[PDB]
Amino acid sequence: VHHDGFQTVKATIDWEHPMFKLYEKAKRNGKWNPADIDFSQDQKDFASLTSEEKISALPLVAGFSAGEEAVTLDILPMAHALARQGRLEDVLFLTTFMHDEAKHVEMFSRWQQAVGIGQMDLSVFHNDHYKRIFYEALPEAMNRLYADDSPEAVIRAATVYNMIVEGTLAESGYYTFRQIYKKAGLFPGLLQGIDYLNMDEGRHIQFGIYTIQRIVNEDERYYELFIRYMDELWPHVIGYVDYLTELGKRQQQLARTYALEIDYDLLRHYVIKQFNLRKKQISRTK
Amino acid sequence: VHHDGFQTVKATIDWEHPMFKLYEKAKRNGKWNPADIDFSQDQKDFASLTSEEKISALPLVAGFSAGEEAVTLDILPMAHALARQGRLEDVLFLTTFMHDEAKHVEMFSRWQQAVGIGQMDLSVFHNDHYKRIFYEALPEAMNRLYADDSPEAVIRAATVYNMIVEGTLAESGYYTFRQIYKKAGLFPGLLQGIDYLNMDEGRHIQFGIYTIQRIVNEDERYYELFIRYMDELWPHVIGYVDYLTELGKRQQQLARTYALEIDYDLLRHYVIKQFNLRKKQISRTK
Ligand SMILES: CCCCCCCCCCCCCCCC(=O)O
Ligand SMILES: CCCCCCCCCCCCCCCC(=O)O
Ligand SMILES: [Fe+2]
Ligand SMILES: [Fe+2]
Ligand SMILES: [Fe+2]
Ligand SMILES: [Fe+2]
Ligand SMILES: [Mn+2]
Ligand SMILES: [Mn+2]
Repeated sequence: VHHDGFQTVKATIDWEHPMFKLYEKAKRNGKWNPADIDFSQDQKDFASLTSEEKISALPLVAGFSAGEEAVTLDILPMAHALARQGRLEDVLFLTTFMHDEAKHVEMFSRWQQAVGIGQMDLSVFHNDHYKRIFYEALPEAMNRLYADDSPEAVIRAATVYNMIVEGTLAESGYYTFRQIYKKAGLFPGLLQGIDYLNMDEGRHIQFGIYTIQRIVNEDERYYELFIRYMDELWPHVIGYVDYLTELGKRQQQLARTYALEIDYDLLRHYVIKQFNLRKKQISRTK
Repeated sequence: VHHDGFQTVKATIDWEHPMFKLYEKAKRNGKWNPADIDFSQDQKDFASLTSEEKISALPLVAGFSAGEEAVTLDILPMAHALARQGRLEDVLFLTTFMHDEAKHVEMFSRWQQAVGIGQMDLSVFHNDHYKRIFYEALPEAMNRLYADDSPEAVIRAATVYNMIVEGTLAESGYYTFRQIYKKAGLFPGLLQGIDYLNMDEGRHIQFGIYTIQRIVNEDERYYELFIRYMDELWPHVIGYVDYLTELGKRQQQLARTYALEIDYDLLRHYVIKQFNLRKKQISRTK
């Protein structure tokens, strides 16, 4: 359908819009390029691991590559919905969001190639709960926006994408990886990538908070919706966590070799903390 | 609809894909930030112009702000269509495309704000032909992709967007602006912006060429389609050119003051040359 007119012809960008400001910060702080990361030491590290230590790392990496690829593809309907509502500043920022995700996908894929597992099919580490979230719920919620951009639909999309996938699962995956491998002294290129990634993701979650809050500000009923959509996904969030946790207990060789007490009962609780923390960033009234 | 699996979990990015290579070049060469451009001299220049010299500049600027805003919004359906076909490398590159366009919109809008015409509604310089292209044909062709991603639909979208709007009209607008104001010594910030813009747009047109050619390579019948879609839009392309040309002849004050022989009959022919040149970049057989 036709453009009615154009905001930067009738007027200008809203320079004070929070999403314009977030866009400006993204440009400033979004310069990293995964093509510059030196993965040579990661190649050596991975090779020096035993076969059993080798796999220990793979489930988490499987979750991340899939996850970044899904969020790269699945933001597109949000950008469309907000474009069609005339939210130009949101769209500008979302170009940075989408390009960040592209770099995230690229980074993990480069790591896989470099350490020599690119030819391996890591889908084997996606259990039913992981699939429910990333192969199904996430694309369903986002694609819905093409035909239904109601407040309810937009809140649900931001909840699944920004608050659960990014704000709970991803945030926890950064923590877990850092905790295990930073302590080991392993995979410096990957950790550098994860650090840059974590910085970008700070902006993404702010967009999700802005989007959910601005809808909740129209009508408190929508607060209940937000809490409910969070709770509906929890079982799959924890059901994936348990499955990982449990894999990692069956191959604790990397833990004993590099002698780090991997407290799964501490990661499990970080995931719980993340989830509750995301709830608190939305208020019934603000 | 569900993700079947993920390319960077089953395998890796296709590092040799032409669009992956274009993506890598975009990251390297796409660092500029319109927020860094110094527009202070442009403010002085514009103020020092007479009222009649002032407007001389505005039609072209009106066409560009509208144009950048439209292409920012209207690439989204192409990214969707190619995502859904599993063309991950194209999608990665398209994140750079979309973010470039965001910077383009931002740049013109910053210039308008800086010289003090942000409050002016420049829609008055969009005639019927301009509207036919930018308010109508462009969004129609792109939005079609949501429900019809046939080769015919994808060729038509790339033709209107990449070959006509970018490759013919925009390319000619860069040339025209440089020709007039570079010679005058005016609007250095805007010209710097236009130079950065022109560099980005080199990549955009390569994507359009890749996309049209790869479809034409499946079936030569599609070459005829491409030439025909080009010709269908020409009347609106030249009909906008005439309207500009004609405005610029009625207010030739800026020409006489800054004493530059604005050869409209040379710009008109550049637009003709651009158009024919774009045709030549697609071969019936390649
Ligand atoms: C054993 C502790 C469990 C830790 C949880 C691990 C979660 C794996 C993370 C995969 C999600 C990646 C999604 C990307 C989101 C984004 O890029 O915006
Ligand atoms: C008098 C000579 C006529 C010159 C033609 C002027 C054309 C104005 C250009 C407006 C189009 C801008 C579209 C942006 C395309 C893109 O950013 O990829
Ligand atoms: Fe993200
Ligand atoms: Fe289960
Ligand atoms: Fe472009
Ligand atoms: Fe006409
Ligand atoms: Mn990410
Ligand atoms: Mn542009």
